[PDB]
Amino acid sequence: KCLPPGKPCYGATQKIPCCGVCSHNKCT
Repeated sequence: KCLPPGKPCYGATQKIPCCGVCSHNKCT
């Protein structure tokens, strides 16, 4: 499923779509 809110994304190097966007190393 999509990543939950608060997940630290690593820039754009990952095949996992975040529910929101990358905010200060996070995912909304």
